[PDB]
Amino acid sequence: SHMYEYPVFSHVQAGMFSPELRTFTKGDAERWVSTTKKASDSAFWLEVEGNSMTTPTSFPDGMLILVDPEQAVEPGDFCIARLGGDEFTFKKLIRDSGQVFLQPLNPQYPMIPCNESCSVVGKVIASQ
Ligand SMILES: [Ca+2]
Ligand SMILES: [Ca+2]
Ligand SMILES: [Ca+2]
Ligand SMILES: [Ca+2]
Repeated sequence: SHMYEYPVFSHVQAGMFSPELRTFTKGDAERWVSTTKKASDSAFWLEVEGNSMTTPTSFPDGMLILVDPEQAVEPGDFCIARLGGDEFTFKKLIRDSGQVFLQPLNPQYPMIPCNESCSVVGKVIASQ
């Protein structure tokens, strides 16, 4: 068999009170994390730096999530969604009564619609 290793990209809190909102930092990556998971060449890792995805499946501050911008995302999958055109968020894509929403694993965070100022950047396919 064969193993893979993808770049880990940096990102920081967008707004001042928007821990869920994140923005990619400037600069190349200096960290490459391996995995058994094979993905597209645009695949990369992100470091969970908050607790909005921390449940009572869970992604605590310090966990790495592998993002693949080349795989189709559907309700039930976790993904990185882009909002406002610049910032992005890590949520679970779901269907609440037929409506498409981004859901945080931590109930202390609000759910967001994904319609106009919302597009899907990639599927989460693995974690460390
Ligand atoms: Ca490609
Ligand atoms: Ca942190
Ligand atoms: Ca699928
Ligand atoms: Ca894992």
